[PDB]
Amino acid sequence: MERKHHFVLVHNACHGAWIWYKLKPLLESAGHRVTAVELAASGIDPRPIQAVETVDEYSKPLIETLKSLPENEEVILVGFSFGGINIALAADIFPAKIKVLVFLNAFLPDTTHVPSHVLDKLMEMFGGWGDTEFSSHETRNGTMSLLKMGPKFMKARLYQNCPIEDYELAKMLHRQGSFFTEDLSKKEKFSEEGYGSVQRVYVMSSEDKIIPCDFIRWMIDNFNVSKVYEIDGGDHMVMLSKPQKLFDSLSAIATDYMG
Amino acid sequence: MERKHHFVLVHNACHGAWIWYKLKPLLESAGHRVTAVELAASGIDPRPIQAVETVDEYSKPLIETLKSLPENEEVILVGFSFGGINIALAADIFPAKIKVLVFLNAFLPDTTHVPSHVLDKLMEMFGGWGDTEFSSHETRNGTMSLLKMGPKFMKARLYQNCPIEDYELAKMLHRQGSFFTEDLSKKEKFSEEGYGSVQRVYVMSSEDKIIPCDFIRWMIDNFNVSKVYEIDGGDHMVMLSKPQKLFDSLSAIATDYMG
Ligand SMILES: O=Cc1ccccc1
Ligand SMILES: O=Cc1ccccc1
Ligand SMILES: [Cl-]
Ligand SMILES: [Cl-]
Repeated sequence: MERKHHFVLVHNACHGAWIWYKLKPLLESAGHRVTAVELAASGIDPRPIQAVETVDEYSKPLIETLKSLPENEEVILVGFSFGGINIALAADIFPAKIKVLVFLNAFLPDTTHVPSHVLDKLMEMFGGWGDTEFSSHETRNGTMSLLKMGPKFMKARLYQNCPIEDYELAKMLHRQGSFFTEDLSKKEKFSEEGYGSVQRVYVMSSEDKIIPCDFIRWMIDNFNVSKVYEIDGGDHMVMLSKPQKLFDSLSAIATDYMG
Repeated sequence: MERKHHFVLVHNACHGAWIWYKLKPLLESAGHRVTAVELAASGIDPRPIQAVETVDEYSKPLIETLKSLPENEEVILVGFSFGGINIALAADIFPAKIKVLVFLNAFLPDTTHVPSHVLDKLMEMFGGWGDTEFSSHETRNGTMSLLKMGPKFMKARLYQNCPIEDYELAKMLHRQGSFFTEDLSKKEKFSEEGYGSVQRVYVMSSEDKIIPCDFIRWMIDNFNVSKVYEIDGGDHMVMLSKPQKLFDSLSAIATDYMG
């Protein structure tokens, strides 16, 4: 049989490691290892997002996961939505630990503009926040912008193709979060020698109603990838609406980086 | 159309509102209203269990839920496992807001012994805790016995008939909890005028490896219920392994307490 891989899965803002509950057993049934990280102030972490003030603090559990890998192990690192930013931060630290970066319906930052660039572009473009609640919290180093999705927003823009149970589950577990836009604006550019040296691919859902198909080409035009995979019928929450097709895409990717 | 009901669902220790993610849409599709309470330090509740030092504090979000209901509304109150204790505490405060208590694979306390009596009785003969981690936390209320389920124990004794996806979900969401057995053993006995006045039924799973049949019969013999319903093939986590059959049970209870 084929050599199997270790997939490290990184969830999106306002969510947690739970989002991967359908995909993880699919990958593990095929022989692969899976670590679903839980970011700071996310999921069941009993720390509020207000206490996490920086994207580096947010991302620490991911950093710790990579640091703990044995010597010479490499992983397929999958970042979902805001998780794109977390995986890029990690790739700037431990590029040699990452076989390939999988940007799943994700923000794909570049190594030219300030790290908030793609997030600022999406906020300018996006008009469907609906009943999302936006708020601020003042820290000793400035304003931190926060968000809590509304349930109408969730249903229309993230989960519209998911089973109703998955939506009910998300209603019971989503949390106030942040895209750390101010912090990321002040941070040093991602580097060519770290993040830009790592192999990367894009996996997009054909019915993503938060990260539109054109915005994805714009990002990939600003910063190219080796390959784009498309999941037919996926909503944004594609590991919930089309977990078997996502498994297919990640199995194709693993075959492409035969490790 | 038969008139519908408002179900209030109360989860077990070390879990949270999320466990009802399958049952809740089934009930709502049939026309009912459902409120899935998140107890203190449970699920995404921002407190650790160390900050929740008494069972009254633990139960506060259920008490608040009942307190907030409009005048003369009555609910079907469903307590799962340690949630039998919470719903009894609630019934002793707002008996007139409860149409019927539903003890689902639950501790059924009485009005003769201390409120810890049925827990103490199970704990003495419980069988293996496996890889469950026990710890203590000293407080101004005395010493709290904490536990955190281990994953082998969950698989073997709670989730054995559940889809692998639900088991993985639970691994990503379960938390350190407590059964508050010290606090319960010093609380005043549940009252005959409050708790004892409220209609009750018991719903049991046939394959619950935590709360076995003979123990349930002993509890009911100490404290009678109006009717018993059995879910054939259910594990302890019956909302996850047989949610349709749990729906059918609750639906039958709702027809029995019509009007
Ligand atoms: O995809 C993640 C996300 C989170 C909060 C709001 C919008 C999108
Ligand atoms: O039913 C809930 C429960 C939780 C921890 C251990 C045993 C049972
Ligand atoms: Cl996100
Ligand atoms: Cl319990």
